[PDB]
Amino acid sequence: ASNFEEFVLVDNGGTGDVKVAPSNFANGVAEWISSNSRSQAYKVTCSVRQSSANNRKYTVKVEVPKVATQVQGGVELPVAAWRSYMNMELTIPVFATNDDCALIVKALQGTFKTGNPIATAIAANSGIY
Amino acid sequence: ASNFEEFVLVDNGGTGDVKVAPSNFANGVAEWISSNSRSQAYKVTCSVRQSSANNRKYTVKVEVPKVATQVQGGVELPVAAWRSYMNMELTIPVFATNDDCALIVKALQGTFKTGNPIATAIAANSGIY
Amino acid sequence: ASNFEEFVLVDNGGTGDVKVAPSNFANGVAEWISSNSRSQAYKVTCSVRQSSANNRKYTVKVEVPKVATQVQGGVELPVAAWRSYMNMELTIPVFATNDDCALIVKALQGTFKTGNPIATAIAANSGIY
Amino acid sequence: ASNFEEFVLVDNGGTGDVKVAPSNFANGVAEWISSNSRSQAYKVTCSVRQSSANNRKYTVKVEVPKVATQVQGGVELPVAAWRSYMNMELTIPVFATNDDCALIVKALQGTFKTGNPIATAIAANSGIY
Amino acid sequence: ASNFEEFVLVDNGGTGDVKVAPSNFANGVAEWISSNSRSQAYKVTCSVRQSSANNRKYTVKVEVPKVATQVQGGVELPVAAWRSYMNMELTIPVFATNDDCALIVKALQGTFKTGNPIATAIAANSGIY
Amino acid sequence: ASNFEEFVLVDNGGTGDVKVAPSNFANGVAEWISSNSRSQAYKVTCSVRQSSANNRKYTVKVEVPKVATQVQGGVELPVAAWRSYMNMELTIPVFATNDDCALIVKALQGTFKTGNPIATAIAANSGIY
Repeated sequence: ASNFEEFVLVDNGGTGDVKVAPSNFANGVAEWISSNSRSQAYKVTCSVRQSSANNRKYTVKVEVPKVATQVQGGVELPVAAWRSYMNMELTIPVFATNDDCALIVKALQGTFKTGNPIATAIAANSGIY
Repeated sequence: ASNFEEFVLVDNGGTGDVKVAPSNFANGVAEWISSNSRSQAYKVTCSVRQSSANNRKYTVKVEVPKVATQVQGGVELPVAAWRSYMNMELTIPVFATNDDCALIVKALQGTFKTGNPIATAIAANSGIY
Repeated sequence: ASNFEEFVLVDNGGTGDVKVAPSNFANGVAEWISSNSRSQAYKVTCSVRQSSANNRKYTVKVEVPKVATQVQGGVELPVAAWRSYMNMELTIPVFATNDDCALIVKALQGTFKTGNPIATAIAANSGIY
Repeated sequence: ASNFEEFVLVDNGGTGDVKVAPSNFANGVAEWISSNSRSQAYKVTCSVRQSSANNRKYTVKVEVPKVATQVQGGVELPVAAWRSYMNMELTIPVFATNDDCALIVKALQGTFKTGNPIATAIAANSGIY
Repeated sequence: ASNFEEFVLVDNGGTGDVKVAPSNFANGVAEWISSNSRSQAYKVTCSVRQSSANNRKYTVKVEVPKVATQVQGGVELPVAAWRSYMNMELTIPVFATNDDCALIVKALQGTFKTGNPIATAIAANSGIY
Repeated sequence: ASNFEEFVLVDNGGTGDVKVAPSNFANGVAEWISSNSRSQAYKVTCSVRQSSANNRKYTVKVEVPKVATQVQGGVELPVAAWRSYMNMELTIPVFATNDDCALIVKALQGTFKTGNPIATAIAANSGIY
């Protein structure tokens, strides 16, 4: 089996889906890259490292690119105009049963689900109010 | 309006929902607390701070608690046996149009959606393979 | 194929089979664990590295946990009272054909078959004599 | 009991099985061997000793020939092209009851049994994937 | 996709083709091997990693036996008389679109294809003239 | 014979085949280039040197150019926006017969055949997985 698999980061269902794929799995760092020029790929990575005696820590980052064409001295190139970076750390005890993990997950999803206040704020370039 | 509102962090639909609510909004730090003893509440926070000249940065953390009862010298108390901590930073340019934000969001959701490899790994206390 | 797959390490007929799943493959160690909290799981790992120019080495490890619930600071936690460790190292010439390997495997099994003396004495808290 | 007796290390159905007999018990180390030039022999050895004041250790080793193209009786150099070596340490807590050992054994059995991934990979001269 | 699958490395028309299968994926390095003593096997491996912040690198290697007078199964020393090694680095700019890569591939194909001079010379144990 | 000959590195049916010609043989590197300005040509090179007393090494390199016109000091010049580099090293025992070589060649081709996974992933901005 694997879970080191291709998947959709972005889902605007059926059409402009941004799919990401196994690039490489260097040092307990799994790298997922969207297709096309790396210069404007999306990227996701993850790792789990044991930190304290009681803790494991996942570390996940995501890169979303604004796409564009750089033109310089009459040479056009695919570049990212900029990128935004999400990056996170999750700590889970050792005593975490599987059910616990589940729960956690849900909480994460939970925070970011559309309509819930984080999720909305970000999408508005806005804060809380 | 507000977006500083109550909401569900955890959704196992209809029944054991973990709902979180406005606690306080101290210094550009919005705090959301589940009900009951704070000693075993879930918690979410967020802030947006402008960091560089071109960047805004959201900072979000979530705390999920393993609930239990501490008993000591015949006194029982509601405590968390432990907690796991998620915590993250998202950086978004200034040039981010609203549509861009949207996209980002989706990517985040995307990473954490059940079945996608992160999401699964965490829930298994597992890594990539 | 992808031989990386779950299997049952402990065959107790059908009732409480300690079955073990893939969990991590970071850095070329294949990790499989049971379905418990990390504080408690069975665990298996495997790896091969190419030692002299004439051999390879498989390295396999097995962790068996005696389970329980300990009370630290008046709270109860899942934990192992102790563990037993198996540890093994195997070296095969390069020139070993596929058949040659099979042999090994069988032999291995031979060693450990229920009723064959090693197998016995281990399980009897005994020495061979 | 008395364990030290012949057994079948390799069970080739009913025919061209290799039984391994007692060959030496010097130093409380049990030696079993097939019937061959020592160059070519299958050999098994095993010893328990107490190690930490919390553990005991069974120490088991198996040597298996390369048989493919082998020439019975020959001076086949260099020996290390011709043999694969197995090596094992099993650490078993002092508290383990007899049952606990059974379990252990089985776990071993488990890891190794045909069609389970270790087993398969060894025999295919393979890694995990 | 999922790429990691068996293929035919050597296409001997339809008969005595050598297919090469997945054998190891440790460290995100893809290993394919024929079905042989490792001494005698065909093997292919491949890895991408990002190198400069302008380049990526695929790193590909192929090992091919000397088969003439070969003795299947044997201890054939010294190994390096018996195998030819191929080695490759492909450096691909970050800007390359998927098409650009296609092209590249083809160029490779090109250099190598039967009846084109590299190809011919290798196979004649030859130089260019 | 004189295998030093032009050939088509890039087979695009019949329409814009990047065909490459002999250009230089100075110092035992065989150079072939496309028909562009030197600032822009595809290029291939090859050489063999006699490494240990037991092997030879072919060294082949391929240069693929992404073409364009840059304006330096308000004048336009033909130039490559970037290049991709292929680089390869091959080692054959001395004892390789002619057949043995053929094998190599084919294998090589095997690697890189359109649809066989290396070939694929390269062209897909992907890793094998």
